[PDB]
Amino acid sequence: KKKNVVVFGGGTGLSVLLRGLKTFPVSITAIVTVADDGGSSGRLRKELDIPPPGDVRNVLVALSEVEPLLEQLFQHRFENGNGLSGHSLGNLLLAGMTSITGDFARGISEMSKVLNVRGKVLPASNRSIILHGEMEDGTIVTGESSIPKAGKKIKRVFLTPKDTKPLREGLEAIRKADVIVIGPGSLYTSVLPNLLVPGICEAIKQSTARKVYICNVMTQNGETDGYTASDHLQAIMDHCGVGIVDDILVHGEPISDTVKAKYAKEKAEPVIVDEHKLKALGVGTISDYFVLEQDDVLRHNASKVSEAILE
Amino acid sequence: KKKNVVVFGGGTGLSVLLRGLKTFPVSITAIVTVADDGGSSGRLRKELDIPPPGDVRNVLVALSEVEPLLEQLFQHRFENGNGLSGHSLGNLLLAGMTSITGDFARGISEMSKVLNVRGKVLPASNRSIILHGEMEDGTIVTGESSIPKAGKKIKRVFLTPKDTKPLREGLEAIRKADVIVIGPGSLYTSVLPNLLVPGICEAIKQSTARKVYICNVMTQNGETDGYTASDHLQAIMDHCGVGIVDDILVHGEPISDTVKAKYAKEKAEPVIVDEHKLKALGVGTISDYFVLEQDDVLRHNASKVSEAILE
Repeated sequence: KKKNVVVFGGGTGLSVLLRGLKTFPVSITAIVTVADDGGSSGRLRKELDIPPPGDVRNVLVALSEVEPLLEQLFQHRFENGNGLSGHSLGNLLLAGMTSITGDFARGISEMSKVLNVRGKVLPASNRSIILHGEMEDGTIVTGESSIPKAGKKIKRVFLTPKDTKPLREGLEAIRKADVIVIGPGSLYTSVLPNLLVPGICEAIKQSTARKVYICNVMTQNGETDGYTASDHLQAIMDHCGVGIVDDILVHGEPISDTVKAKYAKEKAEPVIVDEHKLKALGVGTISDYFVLEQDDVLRHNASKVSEAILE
Repeated sequence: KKKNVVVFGGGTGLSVLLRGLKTFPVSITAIVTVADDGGSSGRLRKELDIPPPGDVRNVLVALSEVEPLLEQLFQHRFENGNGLSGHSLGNLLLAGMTSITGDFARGISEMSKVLNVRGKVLPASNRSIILHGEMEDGTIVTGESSIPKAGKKIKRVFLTPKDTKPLREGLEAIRKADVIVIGPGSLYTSVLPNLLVPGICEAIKQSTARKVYICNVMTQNGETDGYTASDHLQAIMDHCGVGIVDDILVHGEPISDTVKAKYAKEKAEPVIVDEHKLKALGVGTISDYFVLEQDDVLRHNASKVSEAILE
């Protein structure tokens, strides 16, 4: 009752949860990855020299409290203009804000006020980060969006520049935290590039807060093929060490044959839950029906999940 | 008792005046031109198929009431992107809004609320307009921005499509107006293409309101070379007819040799005030010191001007 929550995640999965988690009596601090280099965000960091804003844009909208009209405007994506075509008005909005203030965090902060955000959203770092991936067979793929495309098995990921630093408010928030949520989002392309910022795993270990890891429901082609729940947990323990996760929240129910097939048409399978290996890794298991279909697509159901992670 | 004022102007001059006029005890309605095809606006109307927002953006920011920080964001102009470079964030914001509403006017309406606009801003038309100039040598030059670039003399400008229509709010505001203001803005590329919208000139003649025409201080290369004050008035009557202007407002003091010189390097000379030709045309003349040097460039000083047009 009146808990401080920090969420390390990325992608659509994180916005879904955030749109729900905010109606609970919890103070949210969402630290967003700044390593993506795909799509609009990718072009923007290259031609504008700023951190990719895409993920922050979506976290921002999810926690926003404004008219639908304005929310659509912020989410507007241009269809034509070739050079403008593909960009998200919210991305360009954020890009312009960080130019003026010359500080990405500060820009995100100013946008929060505009969007009337309940809480705080911080970038994992105030400068661009590059995601690199070492494959099972030693091959190195550089670039967040290129890793999955390599079609190989990921062995380990790492950030660059090595001297990358998190925001003070970041470490600060992890301290005051009552609960730390690892995820939801891609294991290697969103959750780890967040956690891997220098000082974060460490800061999290020291925190006395309860750490809940929202494990993926589906696998991802070229990233987590064949992974079970423990395979995910393992990868995190390997990159961050023990005491980074206390309980792992999983979807322990079946997935419809229909949804299962739509994903299958994408080399994505349900993430099997090995209750035993999980208990072996020393973490508790929060298992329940934690998802819901949305036109043959699975989303987390923020209400249920938020309730769970809040004990 | 708020006095209702309607303003037909364009460009920087319109923004400058508005910024000051809004502080007086009046209710403003600014009908903005949508015939411009140059720069960022030209690019947008071409690839996004919407009316040019630039001129509207400057009126929106001018009558707005937000924090300086937001006001800059709106006025932010991207420097790189080579497909994004040149574009104004405020133009794109307006473009995005109009895409969502499918209505330029409505889009503008929504942005007013966002920007807390003190008054009503309306586009001359809800669809794009093309400006054409009939030169002295019978030739025709199409496109607002190619006209001055022709290096010839303008005999007359006209609009396309012929079936272009104003907004009902426009005819309405003119009816209810206590004062109608023609200008400031370029005679042939800002004011006339605005007035020339079907129904506008007529609606004005029928209006029993006071009609003040703010004449240009400087001439413009390729548009009004060598034009005197009366040459300007003449063009307006020759296009809209009599009963369109009651009094002409002109800067009757000298301009500094310093300003004069800078403008000279642009083929821009001061507009000589022919007291007699102005009288022969049957309009009163308000002559005072209505300008001020702003970094050697000439602006208007809305206070002094607003005070005059309000009698």
